[PDB]
Amino acid sequence: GSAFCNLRRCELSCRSLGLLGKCIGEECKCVPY
Repeated sequence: GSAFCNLRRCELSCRSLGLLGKCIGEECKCVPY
């Protein structure tokens, strides 16, 4: 698996929010760091 999504790019979908972003596999979460 682990195709198309970079966790580094999910981070920056989610950090704009005061969170972390965590896209392990291909499924992005944002998380209260």
